[PDB]
Amino acid sequence: CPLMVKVLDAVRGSPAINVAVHVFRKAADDTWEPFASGKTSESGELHGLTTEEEFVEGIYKVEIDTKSYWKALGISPFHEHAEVVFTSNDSGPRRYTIAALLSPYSYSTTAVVTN
Amino acid sequence: CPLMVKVLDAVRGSPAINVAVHVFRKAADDTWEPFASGKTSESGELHGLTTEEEFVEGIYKVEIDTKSYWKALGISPFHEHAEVVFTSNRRYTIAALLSPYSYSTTAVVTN
Amino acid sequence: CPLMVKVLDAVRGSPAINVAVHVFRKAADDTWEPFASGKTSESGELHGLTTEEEFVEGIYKVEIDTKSYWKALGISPFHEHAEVVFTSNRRYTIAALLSPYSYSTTAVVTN
Amino acid sequence: CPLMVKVLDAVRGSPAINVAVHVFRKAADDTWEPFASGKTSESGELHGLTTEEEFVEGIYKVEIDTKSYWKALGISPFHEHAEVVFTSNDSGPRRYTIAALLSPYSYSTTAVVTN
Ligand SMILES: O=C(O)c1cc(-c2ccc(F)cc2F)ccc1O
Ligand SMILES: O=C(O)c1cc(-c2ccc(F)cc2F)ccc1O
Ligand SMILES: O=C(O)c1cc(-c2ccc(F)cc2F)ccc1O
Repeated sequence: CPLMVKVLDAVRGSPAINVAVHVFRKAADDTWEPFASGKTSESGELHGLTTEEEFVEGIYKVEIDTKSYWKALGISPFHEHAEVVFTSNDSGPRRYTIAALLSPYSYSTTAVVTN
Repeated sequence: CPLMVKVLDAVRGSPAINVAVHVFRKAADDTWEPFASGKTSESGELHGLTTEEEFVEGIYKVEIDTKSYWKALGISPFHEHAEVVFTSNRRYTIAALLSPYSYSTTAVVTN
Repeated sequence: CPLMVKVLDAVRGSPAINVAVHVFRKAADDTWEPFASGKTSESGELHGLTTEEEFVEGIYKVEIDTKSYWKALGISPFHEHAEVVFTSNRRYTIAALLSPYSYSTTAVVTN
Repeated sequence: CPLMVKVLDAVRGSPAINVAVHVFRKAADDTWEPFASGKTSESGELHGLTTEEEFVEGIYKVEIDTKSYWKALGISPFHEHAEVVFTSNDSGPRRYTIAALLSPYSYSTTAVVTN
């Protein structure tokens, strides 16, 4: 699988468990087409979103539902969600890990792109 | 004004200068309507995006055009942009820290 | 002055207020000699740590007392402090963003 | 092993490979005693630093040699290194992952403490 998503919690120092993640791909008319979704495991990781076959070059949006994560913990968050938007490229390395570190009023996201 | 945007370059340790920023507000038909736009100054700050009268309650999206920033500096980054989405109901400062394959964003909300 | 320290609270989305900061400078016998100290104001800023005359070349350590900050707010954090170590040879702004189990730190260096 | 260290590179979007990591523990006289060391693998991770037997409660410093990492890539860095200082606690969870995301003038560090 060429796309993995991992989410961590900076308040409790733990994986962010059961976080909904929605992936979209930009359609030719510039709207966002649903592409894949899931929820992070107990390790904070979401595997198996897609296959090499279906992960063609294009612009993708990964939406991490941070607001519902914080509310389910009883914590008031700022953002509606975390959005990661990128163009995949076949010339570059094969595997994309999208990682997000969450705080209630802040988040960081990084791409680890490897083979 | 009630909404300010600050952008820093983590590779250079400098303000991110000339960064375009587009603000959208979700419309009654839940599409993104253009709201305001501008670009950061030499301090990395974007002031005067809006007014207290116009910054009404709603769901806002601050799009920071990071890809155009890095490309103007001769670099091919990972992200298309950095999108900060929040509901407003007060001064908001939206801060972002940029690296070619990473960004961090924080909200500082005061009165 | 040539050295300023800014601290933000990522849980609250606010300046980190009353944060103690101790600056050290490596001595000729490579131990850490105390250099200056202070604490952040209501803006989360610490101005006036030193002067251009006293901020000579050297290896500096800015210790931000994050543990005491979180504990004063009733919270048990992970880190003892946040230590920023750098060589100087110009205004340095040392910025830190704090969560109970995480911190980020950036250097903004200008003239 | 109760202590793992992982390092990522935010400029290239990759693991930070071959980064020297030194761990110290505070001695009774308040000096830092060498405790363990290694270099990150090709996955950016450093396993096997210590055992449960030797990782007693105490104050530990993890020093990540970021400056040598950036210089070996030909990139001018700001910090001498990244320091993570914490008190381990036996009552809390069993495993400590110390993770650091590196940029030349910035770094982030987080603790993932699990079982
Ligand atoms: O920007 C981010 O998402 C980020 C991520 C990490 C991180 C990455 C991978 C991992 F297994 C653990 C981490 F803490 C550490 C710091 C950080 O800022
Ligand atoms: O999330 C962010 O936007 C962020 C911002 C800063 C930062 C903000 C303002 C400033 F003058 C200097 C900084 F390093 C530092 C770290 C960081 O993560
Ligand atoms: O590394 C940091 O210290 C850092 C700092 C900021 C930040 C700095 C200054 C400010 F006025 C607001 C901020 F969110 C935002 C993100 C960040 O990582």
